[PDB]
Amino acid sequence: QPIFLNVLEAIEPGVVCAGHDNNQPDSFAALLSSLNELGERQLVHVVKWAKALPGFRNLHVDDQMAVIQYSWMGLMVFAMGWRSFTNVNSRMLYFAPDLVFNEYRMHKSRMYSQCVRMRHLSQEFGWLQITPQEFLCMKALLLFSIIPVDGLKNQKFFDELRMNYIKELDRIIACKRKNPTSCSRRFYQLTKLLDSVQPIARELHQFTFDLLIKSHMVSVDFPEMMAEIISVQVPKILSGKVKPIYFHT
Ligand SMILES: N[C@@H](Cc1cc(I)c(Oc2ccc(O)c(I)c2)c(I)c1)C(=O)O
Ligand SMILES: C[C@]12CCC(=O)C[C@@H]1CC[C@@H]1[C@@H]2CC[C@]2(C)[C@@H](O)CC[C@@H]12
Repeated sequence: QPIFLNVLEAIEPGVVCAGHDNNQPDSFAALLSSLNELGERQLVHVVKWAKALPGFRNLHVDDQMAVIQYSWMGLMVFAMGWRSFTNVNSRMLYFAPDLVFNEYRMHKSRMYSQCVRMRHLSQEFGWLQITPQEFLCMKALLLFSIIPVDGLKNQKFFDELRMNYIKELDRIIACKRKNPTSCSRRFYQLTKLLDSVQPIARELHQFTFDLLIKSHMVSVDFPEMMAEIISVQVPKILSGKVKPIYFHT
């Protein structure tokens, strides 16, 4: 495989447990608290993963933290969808080996509709027969799919880096598409899939935001990093100061 592909497959984070006590009844407080703890843990891996991405360190240090704090949601949801597809054939949401959501939990989580959309996204991997290489390249591009309206500290470098990752995706598609009427069609399908992630991410952004505000009333715990990011970064997205980068209108 090319060097780019070797790197993506090599830095891909391993299994991460949520530390949820399945010995406890499925309550809203317990379920969401574990989801937050999982988010905190995953965030650590995302940071290491990102800094290990080709050219990422070329971005200004401040922009490195910015893009991560804005796209972590989309990145995790996309990865979760892939796990769910690969582990339980998208039958359930495989957040973590110790935190698998079934119908009952989807309802109990008080975000059934959102879970439904994530399951659909999960199924898309199967319907479109997404390859492991395509998944990796798409997930990397998600790290560069949401920035502030006023641009980053160094938009030049970000725009160049994003472009290079979009090109890498093309090669992965053109490195097997022997059919002349499937190559271009494939890029269309993948870009559409990538876009369908943002709408889902925004719904979770609004949901987690509201949950944090009334977290003390519903007995839901938010880790240090999660609480800080959801109250400082997320609001910028919900207020329209930070918007996702769509391929299609
Ligand atoms: N295509 C290559 C890997 C390859 C991947 C990427 I993302 C590239 O983007 C940049 C641009 C400016 C930089 O400072 C850095 I660091 C990286 C380049 I240049 C090459 C391979 O497969 O070996
Ligand atoms: C990103 C996580 C945790 C990591 C993952 O696999 C995807 C999943 C999507 C729902 C998120 C959850 C983290 C905690 C959140 C943000 C809850 O507060 C509400 C929505 C939850």
